[PDB]
Amino acid sequence: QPAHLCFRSFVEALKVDNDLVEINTPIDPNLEAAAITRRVCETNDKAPLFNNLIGMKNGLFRILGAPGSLRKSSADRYGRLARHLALPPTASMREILDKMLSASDMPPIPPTIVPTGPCKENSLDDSEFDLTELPVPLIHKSDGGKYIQTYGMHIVQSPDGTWTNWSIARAMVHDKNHLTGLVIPPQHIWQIHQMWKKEGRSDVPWALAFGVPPAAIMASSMPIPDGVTEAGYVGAMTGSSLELVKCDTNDLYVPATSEIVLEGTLSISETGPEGPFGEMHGYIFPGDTHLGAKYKVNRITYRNNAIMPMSSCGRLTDETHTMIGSLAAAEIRKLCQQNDLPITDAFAPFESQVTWVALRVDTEKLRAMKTTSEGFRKRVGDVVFNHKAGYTIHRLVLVGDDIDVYEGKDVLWAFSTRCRPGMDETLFEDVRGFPLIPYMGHGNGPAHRGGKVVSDALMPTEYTTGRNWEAADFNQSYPEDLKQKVLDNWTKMGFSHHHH
Amino acid sequence: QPAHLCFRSFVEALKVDNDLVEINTPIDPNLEAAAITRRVCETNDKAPLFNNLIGMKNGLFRILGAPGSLRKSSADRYGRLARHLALPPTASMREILDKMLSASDMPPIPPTIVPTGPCKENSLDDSEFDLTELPVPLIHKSDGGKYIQTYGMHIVQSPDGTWTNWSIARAMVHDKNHLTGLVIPPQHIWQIHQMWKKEGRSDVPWALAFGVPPAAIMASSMPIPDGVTEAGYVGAMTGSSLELVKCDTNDLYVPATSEIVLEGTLSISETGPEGPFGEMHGYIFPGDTHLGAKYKVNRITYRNNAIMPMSSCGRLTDETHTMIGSLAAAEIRKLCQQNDLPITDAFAPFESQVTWVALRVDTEKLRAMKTTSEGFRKRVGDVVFNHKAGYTIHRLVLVGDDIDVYEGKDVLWAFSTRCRPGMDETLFEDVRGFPLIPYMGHGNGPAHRGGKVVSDALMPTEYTTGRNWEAADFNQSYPEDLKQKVLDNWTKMGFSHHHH
Ligand SMILES: Cc1cc2c3c(c1C)C(C)(C)C[C@H]1C(C(=O)O)=C(c4ccccc4)[C@]4(C(=O)NC(=O)N=C4N2C[C@H](O)[C@H](O)[C@H](O)COP(=O)(O)O)N31
Ligand SMILES: Cc1cc2c3c(c1C)C(C)(C)C[C@H]1C(C(=O)O)=C(c4ccccc4)[C@]4(C(=O)NC(=O)N=C4N2C[C@H](O)[C@H](O)[C@H](O)COP(=O)(O)O)N31
Ligand SMILES: [K+]
Ligand SMILES: [K+]
Ligand SMILES: [K+]
Ligand SMILES: [K+]
Ligand SMILES: [Mn+2]
Ligand SMILES: [Mn+2]
Repeated sequence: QPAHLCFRSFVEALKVDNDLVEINTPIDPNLEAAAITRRVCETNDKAPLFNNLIGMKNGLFRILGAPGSLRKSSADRYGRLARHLALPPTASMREILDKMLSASDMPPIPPTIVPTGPCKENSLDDSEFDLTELPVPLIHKSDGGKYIQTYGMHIVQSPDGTWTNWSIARAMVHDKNHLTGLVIPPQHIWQIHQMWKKEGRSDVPWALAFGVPPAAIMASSMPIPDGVTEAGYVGAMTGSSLELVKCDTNDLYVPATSEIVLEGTLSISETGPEGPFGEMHGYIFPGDTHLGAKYKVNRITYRNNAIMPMSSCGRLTDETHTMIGSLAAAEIRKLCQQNDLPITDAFAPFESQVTWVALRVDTEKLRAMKTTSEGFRKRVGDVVFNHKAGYTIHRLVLVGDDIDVYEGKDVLWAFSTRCRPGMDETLFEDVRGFPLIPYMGHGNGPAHRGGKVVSDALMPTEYTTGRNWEAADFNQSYPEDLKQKVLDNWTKMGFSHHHH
Repeated sequence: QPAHLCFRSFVEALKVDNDLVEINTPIDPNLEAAAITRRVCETNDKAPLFNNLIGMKNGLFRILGAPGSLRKSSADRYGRLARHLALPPTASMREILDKMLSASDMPPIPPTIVPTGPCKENSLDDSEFDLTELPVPLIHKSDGGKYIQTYGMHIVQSPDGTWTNWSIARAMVHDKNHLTGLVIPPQHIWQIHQMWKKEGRSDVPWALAFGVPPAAIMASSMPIPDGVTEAGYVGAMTGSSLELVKCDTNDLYVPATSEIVLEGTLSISETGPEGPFGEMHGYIFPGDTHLGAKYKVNRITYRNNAIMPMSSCGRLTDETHTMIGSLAAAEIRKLCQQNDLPITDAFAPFESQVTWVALRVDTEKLRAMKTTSEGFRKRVGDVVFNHKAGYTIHRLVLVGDDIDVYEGKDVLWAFSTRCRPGMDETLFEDVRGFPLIPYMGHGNGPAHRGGKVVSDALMPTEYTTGRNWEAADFNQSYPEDLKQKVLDNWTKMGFSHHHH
């Protein structure tokens, strides 16, 4: 089965790419697995596969860390993400995001139901498993639980059956047969939960599938629109209908090749302690436990020699940066274009801890609008900050066509030199805020509201007559023939490979 | 003569350090020299010495580019600056800035007058030189003149004789015997010029010395206090009285080993076209000529085989970042401490195009102050933004003791995650602004006023009870014994030198 359609095949792909380290000696899921994975993420090393995990019993489970993190080389930096999508390993960020957006004006390709698959190779009923007896990792030393769920996909369906959502949201073990997790507005798992709560009749039928098709976990991490079933979006993107099998104990459908499947319910009434957790912005606040959603597990099914993917998240660079930031930026780019705003590209700079998005403006089109900074900032921020795609993003930086938004150094340069603090910015206090950012939920103001800004790093003449500067750099401040002579004589003179 | 006390010896030091490329084939001062130097600066290569400069006649002149720019290796990144100061080449930024501040509570060591020196080996009177006939560089293709002066020191004295200032300010050739240059408030060359203008009797006696003692060019680039003669500050810092010789045509005194000396006057009445220039923030605005100060040259003296230092400034990283930013930050650190503010360290991040300064706070001392963010932001910004040391800096970022301000990645992390836009910031519109930043002089508001901000990236409990988080990083989210085990087994498991 293709790497993008089967997690087991994805793992082989990373091996083939010389992008895997298999660790066959015993590794402790109590911090050691996640510490190794953390180090990998902070140094862009090869992904670790822990084949001998202390506590693994009857096939549950191995761990793969850092599934969507960065490679060291510039040429295949985003190769792990490309392997989620059938793209060449040298694919650019632009090409990855364009692939993730491609299904947005295609007909869905609904999934195909098949009678069985590898995820049914083993099963444990409610008398045979105990989640406290599995080798669930402690990922950070101050975490408030063992986070089984950092890279699986929650599956919930609207009461009326018309929308089945796939998404990543964290969850930790509560007891032998329950998890607790984050279920917060405006996320789709929350939106659907609300529907069931209003109906008031039953808990939400639920499944959590780990080690799903890589193209599916990518969509699970992207804010595609309300009401859109991720399975059909992934089908359209990949050009193939995804093969799903029915759960044993409910009527939801899971990828046939899922490594591990939990079946059960998400309560409409119960809560339990959740967190704290070492989160995407690089912090944990020890002891900050709050009540979270409570999930009951009724059944586990799993592949022979099951592998659990794990994100050891926190400071740069991991899945919470490469996927959350980048996929939100992609959706924001489309959202802006659909609102008739002249945006060509968007990216969440890693330097900003993916709290900013830089928006590249087609300034020819801007000039024809005959507008001003105040007006344009206001229009852009209203579109983005009033939409779910803008939830995680607290600063938008508008830049002209000379800036490559996928290059943080160039975004930082433009922001620092072209946006006058205060005057060239518009603050938004009456929009939903992202509480996980420390300055929100642990800050001086309302955890859930405001703290957003549009920072205009377009220069004045970009709105009127055109760019009126040249950079003081090698590229722009010397003629072509001179630059080429310098390059051609560089090593000859005594000064100092793409792939590496 | 020691490298820090003699430019010629500094050049030998760079050779010895394997940090020089000598180019003995003909190089054009029309863009080629500066393009090579630009490339060096953008790639942290070895400094170029152009020994065969097309147009050099009767000893005037060779060029050294990139004298204060960065080396490629992390271990001796700031080695060129260390060589300005007699420090080991592995000196940290903290050690360099501490050396530059050390003279601030020492008695000056006045200079020693000597009867002659290498700068008197050759001379040209007013009938023998023509500045348009020297190999003065065109540094950027759209510059409004040939910038002879990018790394020499202007020497002017107060009318009453009590203060002799040494500083770097750009100047370009106007005609056979004049320069034009930037002389702007609140700079000391401007302050002294004003004194002479008010007196109204004569033009300002002036000298411009190129290839001065490296310790002297460092102080020339630092905003040491009003009224303080740089020569005596450098004397105290180095522990040695600088040897100076009298000019031939005026009573000013120049370093004995100066490579090239211009003697003449800075007019109190005349101006001429100056600029545009490819400036520190990385831009040129072609055609933006304005009137600048006008200097008359009466005499040139110079060393045999004179070397002119040159800064090919613009985008990262050159002298305008490593020296302007860092030395301003040093002075701001002291200024804050002298105003009883609990600041331990300051640096201007290169990522900010040296328009920000990050201020590391001793949060134990902050807590004892029993204050709040609003109040503290206001106090810090009033101290810094009302002082000349804060002129070039438009954003101050307050960070707690866990942040290494000399590490831009960590400053960016703290700023992005700990400072809520708007609420955690105070804007300053009634302070002097830095017009060279594009968003000031080519922006939407007053070129000379406002556009400054204090951004508080201290978390709330840093003011009260103490830091209440741990980072989600390898360092902080795993116990010591586990971290060391991971490190010790890293290569054994299959994962991947200080000097490199
Ligand atoms: C990749 C990823 C992702 C994620 C995550 C992760 C990962 C790895 C972890 C590791 C697990 C971490 C965690 C966190 C932390 O950091 O902790 C987080 C946060 C983040 C943001 C926000 C809020 C939260 C999560 C949770 O928990 N919750 C939620 O909610 N979400 C989320 N995410 C996101 C998501 O996925 C999107 O958003 C879509 O989009 C969904 O879908 P829809 O359908 O709804 O649209 N998570
Ligand atoms: C290192 C260096 C330095 C500098 C410079 C340079 C260099 C290399 C060049 C290349 C030549 C460039 C240029 C510019 C541009 O960018 O163009 C500039 C600007 C900058 C800022 C500001 C304003 C301007 C200069 C001019 O021009 N002017 C002035 O004014 N200044 C200046 N600087 C600074 C200085 O030096 C300080 O500030 C002290 O401090 C002084 O002293 P006192 O005594 O007064 O204190 N410059
Ligand atoms: K999703
Ligand atoms: K602007
Ligand atoms: K100075
Ligand atoms: K703050
Ligand atoms: Mn969804
Ligand atoms: Mn001075």
